[PDB]
Amino acid sequence: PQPIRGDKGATVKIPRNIERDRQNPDMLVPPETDHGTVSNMKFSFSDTHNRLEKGGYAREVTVRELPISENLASVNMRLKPGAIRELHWHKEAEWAYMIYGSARVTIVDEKGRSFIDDVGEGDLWYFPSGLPHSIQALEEGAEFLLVFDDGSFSENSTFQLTDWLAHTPKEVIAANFGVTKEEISNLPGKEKYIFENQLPGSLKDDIVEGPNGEVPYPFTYRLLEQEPIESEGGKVYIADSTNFKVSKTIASALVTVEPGAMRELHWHPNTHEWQYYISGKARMTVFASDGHARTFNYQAGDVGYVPFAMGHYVENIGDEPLVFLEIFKDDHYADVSLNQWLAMLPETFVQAHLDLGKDFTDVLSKEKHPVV
Amino acid sequence: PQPIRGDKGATVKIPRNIERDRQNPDMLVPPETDHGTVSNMKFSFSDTHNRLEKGGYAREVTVRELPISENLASVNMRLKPGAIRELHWHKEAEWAYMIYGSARVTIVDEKGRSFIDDVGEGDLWYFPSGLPHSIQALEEGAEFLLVFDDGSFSENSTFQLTDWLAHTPKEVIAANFGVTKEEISNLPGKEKYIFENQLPGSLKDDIVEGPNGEVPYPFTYRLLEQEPIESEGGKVYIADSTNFKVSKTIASALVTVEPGAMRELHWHPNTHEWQYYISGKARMTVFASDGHARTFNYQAGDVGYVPFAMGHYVENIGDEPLVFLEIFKDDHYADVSLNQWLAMLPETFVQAHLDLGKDFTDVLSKEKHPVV
Amino acid sequence: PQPIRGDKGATVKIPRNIERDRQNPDMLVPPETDHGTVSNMKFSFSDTHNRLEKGGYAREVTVRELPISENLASVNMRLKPGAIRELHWHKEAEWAYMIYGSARVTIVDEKGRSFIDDVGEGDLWYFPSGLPHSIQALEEGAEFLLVFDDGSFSENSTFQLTDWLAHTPKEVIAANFGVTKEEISNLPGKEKYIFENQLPGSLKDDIVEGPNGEVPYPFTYRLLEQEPIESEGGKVYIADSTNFKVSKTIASALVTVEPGAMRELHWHPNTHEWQYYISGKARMTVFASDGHARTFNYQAGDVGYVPFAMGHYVENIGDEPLVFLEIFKDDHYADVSLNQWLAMLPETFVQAHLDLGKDFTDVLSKEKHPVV
Amino acid sequence: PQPIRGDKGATVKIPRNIERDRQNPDMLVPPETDHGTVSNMKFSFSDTHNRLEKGGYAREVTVRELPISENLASVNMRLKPGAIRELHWHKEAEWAYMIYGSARVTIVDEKGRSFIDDVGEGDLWYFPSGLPHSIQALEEGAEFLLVFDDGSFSENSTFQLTDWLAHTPKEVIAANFGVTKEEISNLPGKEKYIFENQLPGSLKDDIVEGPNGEVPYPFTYRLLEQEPIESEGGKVYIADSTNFKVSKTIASALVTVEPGAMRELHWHPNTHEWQYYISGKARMTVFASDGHARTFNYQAGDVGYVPFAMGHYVENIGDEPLVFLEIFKDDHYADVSLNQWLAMLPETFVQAHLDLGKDFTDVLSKEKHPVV
Amino acid sequence: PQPIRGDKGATVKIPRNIERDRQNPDMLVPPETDHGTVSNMKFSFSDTHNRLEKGGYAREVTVRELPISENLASVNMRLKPGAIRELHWHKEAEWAYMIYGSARVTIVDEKGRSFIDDVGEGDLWYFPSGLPHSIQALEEGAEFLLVFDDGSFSENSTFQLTDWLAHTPKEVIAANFGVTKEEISNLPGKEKYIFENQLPGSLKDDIVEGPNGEVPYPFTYRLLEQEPIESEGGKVYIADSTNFKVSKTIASALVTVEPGAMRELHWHPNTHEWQYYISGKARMTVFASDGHARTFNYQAGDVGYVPFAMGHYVENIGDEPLVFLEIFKDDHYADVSLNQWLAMLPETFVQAHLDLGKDFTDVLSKEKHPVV
Ligand SMILES: [Mg+2]
Ligand SMILES: [Mg+2]
Ligand SMILES: [Mg+2]
Ligand SMILES: [Mg+2]
Ligand SMILES: [Mg+2]
Ligand SMILES: [Mn+2]
Ligand SMILES: [Mn+2]
Ligand SMILES: [Mn+2]
Ligand SMILES: [Mn+2]
Ligand SMILES: [Mn+2]
Ligand SMILES: [Mn+2]
Ligand SMILES: [Mn+2]
Ligand SMILES: [Mn+2]
Ligand SMILES: [Mn+2]
Ligand SMILES: [Mn+2]
Repeated sequence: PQPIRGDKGATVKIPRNIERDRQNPDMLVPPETDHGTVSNMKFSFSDTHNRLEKGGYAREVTVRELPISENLASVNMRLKPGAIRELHWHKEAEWAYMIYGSARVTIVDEKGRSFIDDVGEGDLWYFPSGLPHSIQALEEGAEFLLVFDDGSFSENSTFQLTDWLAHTPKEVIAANFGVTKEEISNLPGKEKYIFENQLPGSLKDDIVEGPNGEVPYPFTYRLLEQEPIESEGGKVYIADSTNFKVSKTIASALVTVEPGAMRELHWHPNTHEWQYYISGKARMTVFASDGHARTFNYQAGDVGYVPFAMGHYVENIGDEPLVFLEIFKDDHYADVSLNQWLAMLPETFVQAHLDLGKDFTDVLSKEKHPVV
Repeated sequence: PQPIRGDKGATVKIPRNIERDRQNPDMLVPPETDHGTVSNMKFSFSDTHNRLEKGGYAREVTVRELPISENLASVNMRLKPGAIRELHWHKEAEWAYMIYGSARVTIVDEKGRSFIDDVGEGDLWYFPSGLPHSIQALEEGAEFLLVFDDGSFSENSTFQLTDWLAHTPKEVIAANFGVTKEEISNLPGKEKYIFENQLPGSLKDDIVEGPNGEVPYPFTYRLLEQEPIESEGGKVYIADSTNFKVSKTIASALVTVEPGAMRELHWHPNTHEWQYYISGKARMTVFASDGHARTFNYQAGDVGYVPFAMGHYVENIGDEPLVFLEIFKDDHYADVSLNQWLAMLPETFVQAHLDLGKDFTDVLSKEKHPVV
Repeated sequence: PQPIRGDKGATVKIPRNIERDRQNPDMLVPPETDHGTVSNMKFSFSDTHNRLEKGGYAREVTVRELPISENLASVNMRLKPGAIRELHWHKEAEWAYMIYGSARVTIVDEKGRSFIDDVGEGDLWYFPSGLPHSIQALEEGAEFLLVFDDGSFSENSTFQLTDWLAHTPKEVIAANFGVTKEEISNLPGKEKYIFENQLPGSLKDDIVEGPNGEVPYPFTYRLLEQEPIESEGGKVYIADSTNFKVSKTIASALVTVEPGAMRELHWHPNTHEWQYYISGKARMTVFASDGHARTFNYQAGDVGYVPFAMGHYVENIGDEPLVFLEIFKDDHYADVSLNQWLAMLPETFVQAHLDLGKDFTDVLSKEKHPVV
Repeated sequence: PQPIRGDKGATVKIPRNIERDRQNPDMLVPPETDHGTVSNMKFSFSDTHNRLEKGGYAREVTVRELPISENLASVNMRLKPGAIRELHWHKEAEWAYMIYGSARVTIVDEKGRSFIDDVGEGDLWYFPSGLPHSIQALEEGAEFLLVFDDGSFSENSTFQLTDWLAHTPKEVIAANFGVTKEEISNLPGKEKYIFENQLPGSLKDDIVEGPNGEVPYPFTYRLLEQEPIESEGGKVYIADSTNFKVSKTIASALVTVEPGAMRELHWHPNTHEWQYYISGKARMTVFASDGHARTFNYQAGDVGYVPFAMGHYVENIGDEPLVFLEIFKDDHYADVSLNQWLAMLPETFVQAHLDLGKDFTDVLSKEKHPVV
Repeated sequence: PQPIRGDKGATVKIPRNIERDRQNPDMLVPPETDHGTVSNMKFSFSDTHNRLEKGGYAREVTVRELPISENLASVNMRLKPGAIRELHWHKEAEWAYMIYGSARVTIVDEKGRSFIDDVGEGDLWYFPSGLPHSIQALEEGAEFLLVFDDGSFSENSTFQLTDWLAHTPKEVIAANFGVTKEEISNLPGKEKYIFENQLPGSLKDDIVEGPNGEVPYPFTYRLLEQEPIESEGGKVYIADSTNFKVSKTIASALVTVEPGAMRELHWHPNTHEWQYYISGKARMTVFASDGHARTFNYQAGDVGYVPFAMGHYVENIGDEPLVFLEIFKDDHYADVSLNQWLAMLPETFVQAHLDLGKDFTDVLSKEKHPVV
């Protein structure tokens, strides 16, 4: 491929990265309508350092990789069968989508109430800021996407159980539990983070009863069980604080776009959009106002972003279904459809704006169809 | 006039701006009680670039003009009869006061519900952040004041319908609506922003029905219809989220001060005050604590400001009524009256503070009178 | 006047400031070539609080008034005959231009060397940061413009001799000078700042001799004595560290533009330009790149500004000479003339850019003429 | 490939980007010695929007793409034979390396002196901040790397000749040059930026003589002409203000590493290092102190970065020569070699640190060999 | 002691820290002349965490302890006989004063030149930013004060030789030196930082010769050898870039104040002052302008600070000599003496300011006496 469009552009004369150019057709040769300076809105997990441990791995995309995303960061984590992501907590709230396999999670709230449940493919979980939790993969192992509500998420964000104890005077730990220093001499000298372990037993046998009672709302959500908004070119499954009650700082939508379809032109009136492409290939043009617009290409891995209120669409440019997540740091999901907007205004008023006739306004729909 | 007060000051010996000096009597010759460094709290729309278009004009006062106002910015917009302010949206919430004429506004929410209504002199509107809207002047044309809840409001804040389409691939727009590229070949090549148009028909004929239903709360408010707080020297009309339900981020008050009257000494316990002087002439001293105070003069145009909790008053120093707006970025209006405050404390306690006797405390009023 | 240009704009329908509109013709009705958001680049001293004292006055324009000017601030100071601006020092370096009258200044450096000299109309002075100084007007009194190299210049910037002593334990002052507390009981209880005083004697009688020797370089400069760059429409007097040796952080130019003349199109490749209009009326368009440009009007007082590298010109739009100062926070003055630039390139190359012929390139001049 | 190292890691179970994983072997499977949070230090030009114009193209990597690089930004520009990069200037200083072809550049300084010269493969140029310049490709066309000394470099950074004129009142331009508005009616309505043009004639015929004289120092530099530091595994060509006199804010080094060789372990005691990989494949581990280190892979395009003082090396992991540029925002190039450092200390002292014997210290070299 | 001064103040009624109150007499009962908000200018090393290692200890006072000191940080380091502070480097320049004992230091510059020397009590050293160095105590051990030119100095500031190697792939280290992985298998697994070691031999036997030659300027300085400025109440030894050539970013002064004496009233016209009290007890009032002043007490340890240009003095309030260091981040030491300043001005002019007569001006001295 060459960066040539009509009589514009020229062949590349210096050493280049042909593989990446092939993955970014609309960047090497952008639409003629693209214009102006626009921040980078794309980053691949494959371009990140992968932390390998006995039991799995973890790689992250943060504000240090994608500057525009100051409010959200993400981790792609993998766990082998039975492997455990060590009991820990962090300042940020955590949202997750199980892409592959299944896992058991635990969480205890500030009132001493515990919640333990199994999460399968298509399920989610949300852990409020500061509440301690753990993850243990089941027999198929597990691979999932985690999203934290602070783009600066890093190493100083997570507190591990064994790391805390390893940095607390032995005499203090002993006094705290009413045991002798000798009784805790075998405590780990360093954190585990992720470690291999035998598969757990049935969920029912793990449930712990307590004098504090059951938690008010579940920390897991079966996203694929509910009826999705079904459009002609695909479907959308939404989970925000209105249905997944505990998910107060993260609103999400799983979008599936069939080949030849596209997430329609729209924008969000509430906040920024963070994206993760699960599968397929796409292109999206972000309209930043004042004659500024830039097109980006995305595929599998890839993290995407759409700053607050910017116009956009997500077109499937491949032969397989396009599947991606739309994440928002807010208590609700909300969007304004260009089509629906115009459909709900006087026909002659819209015609006056677009310099088009009734033949165009007649195609407008008062019903919102997310994917066309 | 000369900057002389008693035995202080001297005549100006260098070339000067006599017209402005005459407009700022209390600045050329401040009260003896003024003291210390205080930020500028005054700026005139006449000192701003006026964007002229076919159909009207627009000029703005932002943080780039008045640094102290970081949370609120304003636009003075004028539309000729029938002229349209192009369908658009922005990140900021928008509040408006119709000073002259009338106009029809449209807005569609995130649920596809439309609201269309006519706004006359004395009426307001509030458009939540991100919701698309438009304005079209009626037969008398229109001139109004807009206030946005971000002082950095600028060009990158507003998204125009035609600008978005002009920067979106034709093939994508075609696919989005299910039409051919040929069918949309006449779309504008550049945004319109403000454009001339024939006067619209009756409001009832513009109302659009939809499967989404009517909006929960109106986006317009008839401020002058309600009973105002009537004092001896004037009146105050308040509109905040308690009565104008949708106006969640903007609280406002239209204040009228008769000649020889003044908005009493008070302060706001909730947030900063942004002001716009509709008509008349005034002076206000802002008390910034720790022996700091500065007096400013204001007239017609002029934007004013009072940082959070600073003491102030607004005195009419002209022969005509003084009319101005007090704007706050909050869900409610609130003020503490110096008079009422002291009136509600033990008489001897107040006397102990002021070194004054019963003759003074006897004049205190337990009832709040905004304008005296 | 009305904000109308051809078929654009409309009459003002709301209460307005006609006097200011008349002063800003090119703002009420900007050139058709103006476009885009540009920060405010104009502010009048008449719009500032004037601090009146026994002996004179002082008013300032800082970053709190003109946000764009973060690196430079200014004070318009007036002193009656014999009046003294109290011995003091500040963190910022200070540059001054004597507009009216004359004054005697004193300064002692870090090596204990003193410099005392008289400054008349057209003369300058520069006091390095932290070096203590004073100003005392002579028989005609004095009014001058001071420029400090920090836009945040304020009250916490200046240290007064008597204020320091008033806030130092009496026993410490006594010990410091080897006197008794009784001997210094008459020290002022508060600072003086500016105070009336008898006219001083001849300069020669004030000169103080010392064991430290004479200062290496003078702190005053007779700007009008040197030969100015004389152009067809005016003249320019430049004073920077290359000729006024001590003026290391301030470069300046006094520009005079005859009626019908203009400071040519140019830009500065080194830093921002701060302006003060001494007399006359002008207009200037600042070109901010990427299709952004805004025109401003200026007269007498007025402070102006041109951010680093932005294109500009200053046209006299009055019947009297236009006189203004161009100030830069740098050790040298430098500008690039549009005319000279093009004149120094191959004729056909320039023609290829402008789509103009030899008739245009023939008028280009290889010699720089600041005012045409 | 799979993210597995010994008994750590696991196979990827979700959809992935195999092509990128293959390009980042040391990221999918990092060295066991990597540890801790480290910012991203790699970004590919292929992952950027390419601006196509009639005559060539331009793509950039800025702080908006690579956050860690706050002080330097880069543009990969391509010009067809005879094509011109429009006369312009910017706030940032500009440094360039001609990778392919040749071009003629022009520049006029603040004293009206012009410099015109041809630049071939391996040559450089440096244009001080604010000085106007242009580039015109010769018969082979040209493709080069530009580096600007501000990571925020963007659209508001560059001022185009025709854009300035298009936004200046016609009457002002006419008055500025002493011509009629009619004489300049054909001036472009919009900027050109990059435009096709006939090849220029011989350099000698373009040289323009002037009354200001010749520039003091050349703005171009023949890097490959000088003798490079020749090591066993490659060579280094350095150009900083000590040899390329005008290049005051950019120090550079062209490094060639033969297969099986590596840029030795070292660090820079002066400032951050910005890198551009011209050809080949490499890996580099950046040591960030306090047990933090991360390895990155690089190839052709790719921009790299090494924050100030961090330890690093650049190993050729391919079969072809590795060629890259090391850029520093400083007036000189400087590095400290780990080998040379230890070689210049008492042998027993070094042994005491490393717990190694004379067999190791005997291999240390007092001579610096950049590439081994 | 009780916070009572005349009829002001009262006894403390709640649990208190009597020991600290006794150490801060002028804080529990400030001078009547103190007034206004002033930042904290005092912090004790005894109030910091002490890092203990085999061979010594190290504690620091940074911007995290003393916020006002943003440009300078300090470490109090102790080394046992023969103990070594591991070979390392950092981004900050380092200055040191040997309080007790002696030590041998090494440093190699960017040109491969080594400098090795012994430092005794009263001696200094300065290591430019990024240059690698080490410290090894001699037979008496050593304790010294280090000052770094960045208040944010922390763990991410220092790079250790063994830490770098421990985080570099073994195969890369092997290739870098031309040895086998087996030959370096004994390299430390973790950094040493500070470690015990046998005392070194004579300095002459450690000197390493090289093909690069001797360093241009010494990195150590014998402060107590030069003649100090001798005043009536004490002496001052100054070391800045004018005499200790390499010390470009740190200017210093060792001040000794006899009982009953005081560092006179003065200020610094160049930059902030950072202080370390070696021995004795003192009090200092810092005058911050605009009627703001606060008094602080200091003793042994204690770090002090005086923001740029603020007036101050340092009075010995004990029976033993007061010894402290005055540090400045600049290439020279400079101060303005209140006494000398007034002594160098016309007598009647000074009298006009202070409302004092000839009896006072007669005591002024044209010679600067730092300690009176
Ligand atoms: Mg466009
Ligand atoms: Mg007062
Ligand atoms: Mg334009
Ligand atoms: Mg480690
Ligand atoms: Mg006081
Ligand atoms: Mn977690
Ligand atoms: Mn979206
Ligand atoms: Mn709007
Ligand atoms: Mn109020
Ligand atoms: Mn001064
Ligand atoms: Mn200029
Ligand atoms: Mn350029
Ligand atoms: Mn390097
Ligand atoms: Mn060190
Ligand atoms: Mn001092």
